[PDB]
Amino acid sequence: SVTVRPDWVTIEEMDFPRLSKLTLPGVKEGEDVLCCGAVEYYDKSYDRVNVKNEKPLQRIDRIFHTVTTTDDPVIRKLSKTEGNVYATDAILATIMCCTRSNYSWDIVIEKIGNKLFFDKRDNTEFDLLTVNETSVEPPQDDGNSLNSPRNLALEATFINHNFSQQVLKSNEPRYKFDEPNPFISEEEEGEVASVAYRYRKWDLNNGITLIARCEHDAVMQGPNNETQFLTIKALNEWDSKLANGVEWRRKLDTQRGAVLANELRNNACKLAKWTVQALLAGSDQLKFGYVSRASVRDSSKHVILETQQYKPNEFATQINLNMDNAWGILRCIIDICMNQKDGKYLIMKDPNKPMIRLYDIPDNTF
Repeated sequence: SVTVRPDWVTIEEMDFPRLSKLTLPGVKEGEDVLCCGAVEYYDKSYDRVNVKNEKPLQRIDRIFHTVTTTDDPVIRKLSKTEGNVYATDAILATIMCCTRSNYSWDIVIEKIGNKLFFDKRDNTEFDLLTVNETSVEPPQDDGNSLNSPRNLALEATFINHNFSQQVLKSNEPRYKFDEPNPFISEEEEGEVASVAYRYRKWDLNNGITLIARCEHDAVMQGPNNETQFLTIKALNEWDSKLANGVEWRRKLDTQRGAVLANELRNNACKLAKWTVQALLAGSDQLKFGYVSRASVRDSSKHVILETQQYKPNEFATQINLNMDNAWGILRCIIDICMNQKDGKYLIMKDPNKPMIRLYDIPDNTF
């Protein structure tokens, strides 16, 4: 993800077995500090989609923001009066789920006085979803191929953008939070994706107060007119034979469990990060779509085969995601950084080894 330079100094490194043993129990639910944006309502007709009643996936033309912490004008303003550590849910999920990661990644941490800002670099593949990252044999094709890791990542990201919006009531008013979406002009309110943000606060002990941007994709009217908030994601199938997977069209109907088990093992980091995003936001449900290519030789046309719903805390149990561990990992990295001088630091995942390394880097590096 990044080229280590000769003047970078290793501060501390930790292997996955030790990271897996970190623990910070007793962390309370996030507390909302500011809520903004606007979401569309879920279209429950997508709950009746199944392999015998597939629905083509539509191309949706909307604005999808992925703004890093220090570029976020709400975080910038909040940081003047609240907290001492700042991040976004996507950045936190990468750190919290690091022991499930295979592919390289990095996060820049800036220390300014008693404050830490966690950022992603914008020019990288940080935002793209990975595909078969944790398979025994991850995708092997070289650049050109429709099945190269990068092209699969672009396809899955595209699918998720489309799916998350398609299953909503696009032609109906939104559920609005108190403040408007902080990333757009009023003129773009009709163009922006369905997304609402909760900027939330956690006490992580040791004088640490985290403020992070969390989000929901949609709202839904619950059992008795109760407003529920949703995280909506798409699992995808590209070529079951080349993936050595279980064929969704053949198995979703009767062997849903086997299909899901295969996803848990072959996309372990992706799925854990989504679950962390839902937990941090306090989403009532995680909704998964199952999207497949219409034809395995064409990555431009897709179909929705099925949708599933989980309570995030129950799904976490199913994938053995333990938030005591997630919070422990984050606090460990925070402690390493708080012991340093003001300046820039970098945490990164070794491309070939199960470990993370925190570097002291020249402050003009990034």
